[PDB]
Amino acid sequence: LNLDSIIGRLLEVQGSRPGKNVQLTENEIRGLCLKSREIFLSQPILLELEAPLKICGDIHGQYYDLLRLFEYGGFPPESNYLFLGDYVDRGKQSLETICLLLAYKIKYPENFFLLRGNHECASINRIKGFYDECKRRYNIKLWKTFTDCFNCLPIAAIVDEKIFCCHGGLSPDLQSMEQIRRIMRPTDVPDQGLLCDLLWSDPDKDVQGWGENDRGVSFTFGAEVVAKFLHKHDLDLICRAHQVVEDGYEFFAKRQLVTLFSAPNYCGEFDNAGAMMSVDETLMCSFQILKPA
Ligand SMILES: [Mn+2]
Ligand SMILES: [Mn+2]
Repeated sequence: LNLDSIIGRLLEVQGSRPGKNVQLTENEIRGLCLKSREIFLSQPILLELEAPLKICGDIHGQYYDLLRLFEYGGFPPESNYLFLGDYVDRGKQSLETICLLLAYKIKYPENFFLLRGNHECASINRIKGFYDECKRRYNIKLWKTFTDCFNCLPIAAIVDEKIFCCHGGLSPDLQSMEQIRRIMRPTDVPDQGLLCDLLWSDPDKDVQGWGENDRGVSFTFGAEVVAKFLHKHDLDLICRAHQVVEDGYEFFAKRQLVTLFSAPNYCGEFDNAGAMMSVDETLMCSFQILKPA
């Protein structure tokens, strides 16, 4: 697997008209999936990470915005990175997006990290775009290969014992971090339970305790649920993604939770910015922001 050739071709379109494809070979992408899958399984499902690092929310196949994020934040390994999931679907270039991310994971496995979003799940990305991209530009066997890889992604991360990170949010079934560590891989995303909630739940300002989620999956949780979680586990901040927010980032529960969304102008019918959170050595948070067009 010629990793540097793959990364070079993926980065070659920097400065091109947004939309220009990078078409790797089928064997190259299969190798990216197989090798990254091995690395994901070799690392904990609950990552224990160190600052400084940069944290990114949803990308949803907006490959040229991913390139802008790296241009702003420093291409790996000049900065350490944690991504919070939802790499595919909706956008036009899920394939270039996920291939660059997997290539950086293989090249910099201790300095580059990917969590699982609810779209890294076959039943979701069958309908929402990624299956169609694979069928058109490669074949469905490659889509299954991607699925096998997604099923091994880690689910959450803790930065310096203080910042808890996942795609969705908290769970009424999450009482101990050991519950996350005991989750076995590979796995699909179940329709209920701890793993589902970590990828699907949402914070809600108008909810007390746990409420019903409008997505039809998982729950909503209020500010008191966040405060109790931080106190019980001696944490300072929940960092999650999953929801479009106008500024690219949005604090919640007196800045005890932050939502990150890194795909600007989402789907075309969203005038949102995309944001990336910079976490310095003392865990102080700042933002780099792709303003809407
Ligand atoms: Mn999303
Ligand atoms: Mn999501």
